[PDB]
Amino acid sequence: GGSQWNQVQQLEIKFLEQVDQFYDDNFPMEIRHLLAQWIETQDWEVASNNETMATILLQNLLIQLDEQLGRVSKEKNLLLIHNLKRIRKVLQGKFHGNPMHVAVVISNCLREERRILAAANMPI
Amino acid sequence: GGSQWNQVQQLEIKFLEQVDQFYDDNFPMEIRHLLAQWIETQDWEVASNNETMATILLQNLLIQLDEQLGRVSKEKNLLLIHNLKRIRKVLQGKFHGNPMHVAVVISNCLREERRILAAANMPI
Repeated sequence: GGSQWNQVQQLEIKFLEQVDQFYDDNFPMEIRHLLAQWIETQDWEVASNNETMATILLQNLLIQLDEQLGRVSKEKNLLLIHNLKRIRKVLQGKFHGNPMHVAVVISNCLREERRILAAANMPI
Repeated sequence: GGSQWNQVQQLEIKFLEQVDQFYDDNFPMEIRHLLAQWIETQDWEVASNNETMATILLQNLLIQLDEQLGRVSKEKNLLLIHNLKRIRKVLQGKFHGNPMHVAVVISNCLREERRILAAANMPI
């Protein structure tokens, strides 16, 4: 009973090179990983053509990001606290700029994983 | 028998906010953490005024970074593999540009930690 991210984690590490360009300022892997289940729950595809929806999703992403920051702070995970706060600043800027584009990037990233998962060689 | 990094990890999490500006493209926290002992072994302070030394240190940092990449690949730590490869590209550019400046940044970062460690309130 795993997420799409959990399925990606079971693939041979060589696939990872194919997804590099699907992550940029609009969507970093820290978010993909720490919030995998939340990310996989939203309809990014519909939000990518709807201003109001995209804004709501980004607002909620920011709220989840803060919860993550509280958790890694309690865990004293220095690297993640440091990286997450820088990500938060970038995402705040996306909120004031173009939330729909963030939805586009996440939507592409998730579909790319579906493509890769289907392509992966697996024995019957 | 811990490193300066290990000592920083024992501080109250609020200190972390003070070191943010000491990390930039020339030196990311991923390197500070994964290679804490190696970082703490080099004489960055002397390399910051010596071209040849700074170049040698950066070449060796790149060699250690590759070993780290082999380890996280074996461990299948997606986030770190992804982040480390992007860091490697940036550092390669620093090697062709200004290695002395990388030494300056690391030297400042380590001294800043010494300042913070000394300032930290600790009961006798």
